Amino acid sequence: HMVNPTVFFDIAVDGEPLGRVSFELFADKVPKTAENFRALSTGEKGFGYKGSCFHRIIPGFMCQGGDFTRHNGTGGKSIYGEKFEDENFILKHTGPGILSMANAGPNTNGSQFFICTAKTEWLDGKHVVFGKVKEGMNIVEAMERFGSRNGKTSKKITIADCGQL
Ligand SMILES: CC(C)[C@@H]1NC(=O)C(C)(C)/C=C/c2ccc3ccc(nc3c2)[C@@H](C)OC(=O)[C@@H]2CCCN(N2)C(=O)[C@H](C)NC1=O
Repeated sequence: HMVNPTVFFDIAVDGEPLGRVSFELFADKVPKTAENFRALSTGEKGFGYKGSCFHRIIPGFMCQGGDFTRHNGTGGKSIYGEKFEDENFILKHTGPGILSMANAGPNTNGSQFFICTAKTEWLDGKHVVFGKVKEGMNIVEAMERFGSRNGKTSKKITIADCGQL
């Protein structure tokens, strides 16, 4: 029987450790999308999230990260190539803690993702939901205090380490 994978991020604020966020990846519903995020979290293909930052944090909305090639929301790449398709839209943006793919149009998933800090139901059917925060929502809430209305962060919020549990 297959078990959904768990990954973790160790978060830092201007280099100072803050805490750990862990995620369940819904490989039972979106295996291709879950596998991309899993592999980028372990770095096992030779690239991935370690060291990257959350470039946009809007309190009461979401935290966005995963751009390890341009560091500002314009880049990133998947383990399948620069982009891959929307796998399905079975899962919805139901509340805080949902983990979903960022994109720039249909079938443009890369490595960027966001963590909801509110219900974002208007994104249902256009961003692929593929996981949820398991432990550490308190750490996501602490990250949120470094965001702003326009999303610029007041301190640099990084993934100091990440991997699979
Ligand atoms: C994946 C990456 C390559 C894409 N980048 C772009 O398309 C380019 C590079 C053109 C920048 C877009 C951009 C910039 C600032 C900004 C500022 C504020 C907003 N949206 C913003 C969107 C605000 C309304 O919505 C968000 O914050 C949403 C939330 C869900 C994740 N999410 N953001 C995306 O998936 C956006 C839609 N896509 C990208 O970030």
